[PDB]
Amino acid sequence: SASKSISDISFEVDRLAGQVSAFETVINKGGKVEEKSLVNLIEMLMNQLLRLDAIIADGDVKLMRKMQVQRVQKYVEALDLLKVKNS
Repeated sequence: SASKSISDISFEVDRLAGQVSAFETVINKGGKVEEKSLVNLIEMLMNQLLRLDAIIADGDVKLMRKMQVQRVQKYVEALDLLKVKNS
């Protein structure tokens, strides 16, 4: 069922978010981490996002691409404002 799949994704993303927080703590304490550990984590999160989208869209790749382009805008817009604000 799509319901249980979404639940599992929720659980897994909670786990990955816990790992992100921990890495943020390492950095805040003065520590050095390898970029590939962070790139790997990004990939793990992206995999969950794609599984979720495939469920939401019932596999329709056009809807999936559309949902992704839509959700990204919020962040791209805030980052654009920051670049122009320029401090």
